[PDB]
Parts: sequence; C-alpha cells; structure tokens
Amino acid sequence: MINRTDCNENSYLEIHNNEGRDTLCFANAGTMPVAIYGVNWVESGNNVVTLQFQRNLSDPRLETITLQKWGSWNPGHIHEILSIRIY
Repeated sequence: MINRTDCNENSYLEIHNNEGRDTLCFANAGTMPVAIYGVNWVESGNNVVTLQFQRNLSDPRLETITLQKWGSWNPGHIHEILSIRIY
C-alpha cells in the first residue's frame, strides 16, 4: 500500500539521494521494496517508518534504520535502497 508521492504535505518520509537530485516521498503505512542508491538524507514527518537499505552491494550488508517523528537521515550517499516499511 506504498506509492511514490511528491509530498503533498509536511509529515511524511522523503529520501533524496544522488545529492538532492531525486527525492521520493512515501506515505501510508504501506510497505514495499524500493531501490535508492546514494542516500544523502531522509525525511520522517510525525510518523515512524523503517528504512531497509543495503550498505554494501557486493556484500549482503543489510542495515535497518527507524525514523522517529520529524526524524531525518543524513548518511553520505548510500549505495541503493532495498525496501521500505511503514508502521
């Protein structure tokens, strides 16, 4: 039940990789597999959402990150996003 939204409000998750090149606003607790490479920062309005991405491609280095209300993520260009889970 997850779909790519252009953020029609100010309280959702938004991942902008490629150095703020392509942003993806997700909504609804829906949970689907996504692919986001080069993660610079992620948004997390007043909603708890889990982000599933693989740190390294060659290795199955799976990493989980939970964004709290109004939480954001600023790693430094992530390989690619695996899936996205919303609570």
